[PDB]
Amino acid sequence: DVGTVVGIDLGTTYSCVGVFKNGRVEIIANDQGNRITPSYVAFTPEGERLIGDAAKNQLTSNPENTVFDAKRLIGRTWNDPSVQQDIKFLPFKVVEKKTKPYIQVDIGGGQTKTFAPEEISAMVLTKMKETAEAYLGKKVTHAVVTVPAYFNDAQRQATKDAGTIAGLNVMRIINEPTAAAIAYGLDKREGEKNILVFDLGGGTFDVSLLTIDNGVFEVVATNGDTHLGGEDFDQRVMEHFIKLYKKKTGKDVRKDNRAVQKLRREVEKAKRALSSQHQARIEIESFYEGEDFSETLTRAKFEELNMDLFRSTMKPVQKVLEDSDLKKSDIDEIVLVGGSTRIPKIQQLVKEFFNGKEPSRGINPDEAVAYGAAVQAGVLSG
Ligand SMILES: Nc1ncnc2c1ccn2[C@@H]1O[C@H](COP(=O)(O)OP(=O)(O)O)[C@@H](O)[C@H]1O
Ligand SMILES: [Mg+2]
Repeated sequence: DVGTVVGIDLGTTYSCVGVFKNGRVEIIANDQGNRITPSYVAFTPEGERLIGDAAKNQLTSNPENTVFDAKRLIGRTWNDPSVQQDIKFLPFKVVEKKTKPYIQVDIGGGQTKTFAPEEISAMVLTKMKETAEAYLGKKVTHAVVTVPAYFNDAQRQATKDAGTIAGLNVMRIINEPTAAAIAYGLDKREGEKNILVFDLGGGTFDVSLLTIDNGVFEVVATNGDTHLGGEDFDQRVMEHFIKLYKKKTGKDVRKDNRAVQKLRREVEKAKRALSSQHQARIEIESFYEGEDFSETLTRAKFEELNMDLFRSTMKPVQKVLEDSDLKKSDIDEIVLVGGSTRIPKIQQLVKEFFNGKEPSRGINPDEAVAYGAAVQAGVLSG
């Protein structure tokens, strides 16, 4: 008895969970009221493990004892060149254990813990499970979980293993861009179609060319950038305010990690607000040296600060087209996935790339992966 099967987007930076209930997909909000959850772990001084928003939001002078971006390590060996490059940018200790890159952190009271990447991902899955369980008012045992299309055998297996640690039977692993297409019902169409999935998220950018024929998807080609996303757009805005504050006050605020953390949280909030309004205020009491911070950001200025990075997203799209032996006019469907596709300028540049073709619309782009997983989970629940 598989009970109510859940659909989980286990994301690099943000995860999402949904279920099929009363004839439709329901995307479930977590205990902080958010329909997405950061793939983030941290610890209190008392040694309590925090997961999700609470972990990401905890102010700290010790980023080395937070864990995030475990998806960059999952299913890879310690000596994988990708791992050896990624660890340069991660503030937490990564150590070789049993051929793998385990994560070593201090959790409180001088206690040290070492975790496999799948154990970290299992923590996030546990949080997504608890989210679903609170919504349904009962336990969940089975899930459909998504992975990037480029995930290999070990990465898929390690994701299943993370499920298992979390007490979830991962019944099916499905590809992210495929799940997005399913969310839009592109699998329920007749004939042979080419689908371009443009997935611009928090830390990663993935472009996928799918073909759909007779209900079966084929991933023809993939491309993107493993270190481009909304975090990068945030940092351009951070740089801008950090420089302006120095120019006003003579002080550089990077000396204080808590100040940088506060500013990053408000900047990300303003960025989001600027996808639906033209100006946002950034305010922080006791920002730095007991002085308050109060500045505004316009949509135009946000765009100007990131325009080169926005425009860089088209190059991977042109590459997947060349690799698929396709031209722009061969694309029958454009699917926008990922939170950063809420940015009006991104929408605009994708549409202009495709000479005025409108993309699929109606599902929140940061939810579309979980949505698709949930559609399949509905069928499996019966
Ligand atoms: N309304 C908005 N306007 C602009 N960007 C938005 C939003 C809402 C979320 N975001 C940005 O989306 C990024 C996370 O994307 P995601 O697909 O949820 O995460 P992931 O699957 O980990 O790449 C994050 O960088 C998050 O800040
Ligand atoms: Mg994603």
